[PDB]
Amino acid sequence: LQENQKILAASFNKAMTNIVDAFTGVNDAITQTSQALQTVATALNKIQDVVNQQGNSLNHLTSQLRQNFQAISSSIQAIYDRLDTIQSGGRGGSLDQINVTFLDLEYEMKKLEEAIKKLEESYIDLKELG
Amino acid sequence: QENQKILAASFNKAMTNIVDAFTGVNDAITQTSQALQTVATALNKIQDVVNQQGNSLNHLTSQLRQNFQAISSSIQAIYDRLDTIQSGGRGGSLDQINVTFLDLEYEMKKLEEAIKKLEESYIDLKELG
Amino acid sequence: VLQENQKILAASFNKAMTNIVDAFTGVNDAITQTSQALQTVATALNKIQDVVNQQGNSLNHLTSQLRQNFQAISSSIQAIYDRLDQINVTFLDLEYEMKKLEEAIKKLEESYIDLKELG
Ligand SMILES: [Cl-]
Ligand SMILES: [Cl-]
Repeated sequence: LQENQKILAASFNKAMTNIVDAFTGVNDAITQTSQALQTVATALNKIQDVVNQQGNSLNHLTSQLRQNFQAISSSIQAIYDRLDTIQSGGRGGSLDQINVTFLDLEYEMKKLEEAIKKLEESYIDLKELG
Repeated sequence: QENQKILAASFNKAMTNIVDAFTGVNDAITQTSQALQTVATALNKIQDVVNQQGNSLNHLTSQLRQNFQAISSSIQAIYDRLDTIQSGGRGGSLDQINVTFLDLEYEMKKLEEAIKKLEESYIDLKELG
Repeated sequence: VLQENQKILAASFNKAMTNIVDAFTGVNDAITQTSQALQTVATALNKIQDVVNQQGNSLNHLTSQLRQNFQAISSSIQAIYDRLDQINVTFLDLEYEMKKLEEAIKKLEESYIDLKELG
């Protein structure tokens, strides 16, 4: 019976070493998942920056265009007034609003940072275990 | 008998710690899943804004083309009235702009499938302890 | 008495081992699916960059044509009268992020539990 107890003790100790190895892997997975998610966060911030920049450029361009056409139309009409013509000199002078939208990922970036933090609180305490 | 009770004690201690470690795993699965779902929403919003901006751009160029045509016609009519060899027909056109759109439908489907399978992987803590 | 307790201990150990290998099997599936999810996000980010940079190019090409049309129109008007801003398009470059993301995915896939060693 003494032998049998030595065997069970041998099994238990071998199993623990493997279980510690397994949980070490798990900690590596958590670390790498966290890193990956942090990289995705960065990419998302960079996307918003460029997308919002492009929206601002579009808005500013449209504003300038509207002024250009207004000035041009004013000039053309004044020329027409001088020429005594029945033809219309008041076309091409205006620009409709084009509905430029913007990206705000504030809520999403915040939740993503939050999950990253809580993920990093999931690490197994291996020293306690093994 | 003495050796047995120390062994049973080791086993119970190990089980407590193992169940605790798997609890950490389940939390990690939950937070990974939450993170991916949040990324999914961000991707959807990015697509909406990118496609809106492509529509705004097409809509702008469309109006611009009409404005340049009307302006060019007026200038040509003035040149015709003035009896001039100088060209009144320049600045009247816009070349095609080539606006493209984003379609993440396939990616969104695969991401959802991966999130659902992730959430099938929880450890049954009650079975274990 | 003593043998009876020893059988219960062996039984407890085997049952726990069975449950532990099943649990780590789940862990491996979680690793697989997290990896898949991240590769899918990666593809999405590449497609976003493509469409964003194309739209930036279109905007530049447009602005270029516009400056020329306005110069021509301005010349025409001035000639009739005689007879009588920089748009900063930025571009998205995720190359560093894509490289780090790929590194994390590869290393995550190096964390699989060896179920055979455990079992
Ligand atoms: Cl994970
Ligand atoms: Cl055990």
